Amino acid sequence: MRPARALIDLQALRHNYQLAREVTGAKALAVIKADAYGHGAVRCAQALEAEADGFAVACIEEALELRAAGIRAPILLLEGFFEADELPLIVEHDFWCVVHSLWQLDAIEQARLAKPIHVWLKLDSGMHRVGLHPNDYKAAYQRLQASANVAKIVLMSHFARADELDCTRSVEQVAVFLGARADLTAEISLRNSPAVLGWPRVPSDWVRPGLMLYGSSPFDEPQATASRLQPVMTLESKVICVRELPAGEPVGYGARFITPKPMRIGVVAMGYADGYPRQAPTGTPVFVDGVRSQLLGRVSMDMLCIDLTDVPQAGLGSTVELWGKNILASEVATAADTIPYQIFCNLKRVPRLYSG
Amino acid sequence: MRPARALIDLQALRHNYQLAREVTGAKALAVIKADAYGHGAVRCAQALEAEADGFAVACIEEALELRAAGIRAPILLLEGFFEADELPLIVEHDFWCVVHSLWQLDAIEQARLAKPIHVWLKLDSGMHRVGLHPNDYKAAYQRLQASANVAKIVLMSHFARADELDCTRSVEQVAVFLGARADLTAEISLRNSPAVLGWPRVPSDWVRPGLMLYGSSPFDEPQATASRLQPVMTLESKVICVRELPAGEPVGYGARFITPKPMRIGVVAMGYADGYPRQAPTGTPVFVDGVRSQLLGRVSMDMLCIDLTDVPQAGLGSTVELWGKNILASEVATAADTIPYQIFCNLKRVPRLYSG
Repeated sequence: MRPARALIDLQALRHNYQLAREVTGAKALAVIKADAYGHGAVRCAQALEAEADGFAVACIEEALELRAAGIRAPILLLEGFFEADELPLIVEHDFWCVVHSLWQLDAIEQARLAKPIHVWLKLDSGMHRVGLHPNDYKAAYQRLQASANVAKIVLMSHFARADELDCTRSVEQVAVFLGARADLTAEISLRNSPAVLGWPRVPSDWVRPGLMLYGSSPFDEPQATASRLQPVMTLESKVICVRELPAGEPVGYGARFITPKPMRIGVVAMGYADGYPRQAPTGTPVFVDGVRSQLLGRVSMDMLCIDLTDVPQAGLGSTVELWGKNILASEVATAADTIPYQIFCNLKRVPRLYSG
Repeated sequence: MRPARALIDLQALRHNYQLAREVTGAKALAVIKADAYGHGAVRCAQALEAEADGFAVACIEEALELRAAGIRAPILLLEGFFEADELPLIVEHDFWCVVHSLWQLDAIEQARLAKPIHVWLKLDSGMHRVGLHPNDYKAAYQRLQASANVAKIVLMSHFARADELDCTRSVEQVAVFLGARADLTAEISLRNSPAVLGWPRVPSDWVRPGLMLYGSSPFDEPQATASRLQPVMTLESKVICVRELPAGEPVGYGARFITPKPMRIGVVAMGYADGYPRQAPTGTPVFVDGVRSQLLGRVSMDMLCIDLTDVPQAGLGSTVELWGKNILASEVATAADTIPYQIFCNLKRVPRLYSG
């Protein structure tokens, strides 16, 4: 079979979740939207359910997938319902719902539900993605409170620049949130991965760590707390072809890499269709047989090319790590001029193996 | 439900494949590796099988998927077998197998097969990915010919820079291939999408179109033959949130976009996890309600942001095309500094609706 495989360390996943609770002292919703950032929502949720406060996903179809797999922990719909006739399913399956716009408020206020539902009322505090205007926040709360279709209200917002520790925008957003909510008595939720790890003074009854759980740091700089994270995914494959080339030879599509010296070349069973970034330039690090090497030339759809010149006893059948505990995903992401979030989600075709 | 959907035009797929034969006058293997470039390997193959010469995939598992669905047209394993014990499966399901290295030749020569198999002997003619050295080509052919495990031999190779019409590398590769094969009597295969559309005097008994079938052009420049292509995939969603903002307001993560004037902002249910490139900068075109607009700020995992300032009667529930017949995938790919190949493959989560 194709040697390409993604290894998922579930024990590390459990360790990173506990870290979020330990450092913050609050309840934590494990954010597992987009198939748990390509790690597998179903298997990840089963691993955490026994000791987790709940989960958070992007849409109802992701949440339904968890119920069908026997997950009965609380699940939050981070974007809420997209269509009004999703509500009966929300009640049936007891999903926690986010309200980020006044039109969503109108739909709940007008419909007649069999049982009351939890509403996580989202404020736009400076990011300008989804969320209400501060001026409407109090009025929207009082409408939900006097609805009889809502059982509990949680106040939430999201940070635009929490990964930038020098930036004071996070403090500005907190001031906006506190000012907009002050007077109202309810639980609050503000913190994501960066805010959990590096913003200890930010209040949160509920924290929402995503990237954290998967063992990747959201900062450009080193962070004491983020250094304790354990990488979950190990993407690996094997060398299927070895070639010796003289100096001045073009390698791959577009001839974007020409051999500057006589080199030994290896072809790996891994491509951009599997989730490995095509944006990764020549020099991007592997990792083959316990030695750090480099990527060479264009990444093809199913194949990529690495250097084997300085690694004498590596060849056919040698294991190559694309990212994991040895090559951090953040290194590959930063080289391809992107964030680890994306390259995790891009994971495809390869079988996920679970252990720990 | 989440309004995000990918529409697959199977009629256009049939049209694009017929175009490959029509322009080339030869048999065409429909390259449907990577789940048919994200379009769906099974559904595409079914729609083509009746009138297609054969199919090509990256690995045995992609081929086994087709046999399980009932596709019994010829299937070529473009990279051949990765492990020696894949051979009994190859014989059982009658897969055509590529031999790109001598270790694969040793594996077939030593094994005892129930029935003889077709070998597509691949030459490295200058790309330096996978393939034999020109010196070993004639020798490897004779070992396959006198094996009794081999029924038919096709000689193949692949172009590195065929998308560059000004470049003469394709002519050099044909000269190397012809020189290494001359004397030997067998069917040949060389041409991919760019070579089919823009390299008329290149020989091929079998052509291998990939990107072509999905309605996207492999060229930067406009090409007469490539203009006849019909886009297959339409990726679309709806506006879920509408916001009015004054000048000097940051939008999205990292504040990578600040409002230069008072604007009207729209949030679309589509993110980088779905397959949309995060590399797409501010200015990247939609397409909302028949009018061309632009992407604003960073793309989130599940959400992206568009401009609604100049589009007066667009708002909540407005259909947004990310790419398709109105916005070519090449326009988005060239803006995100990549090729249409990658963004097609990145397609995830969204349901694919098959019509035409």
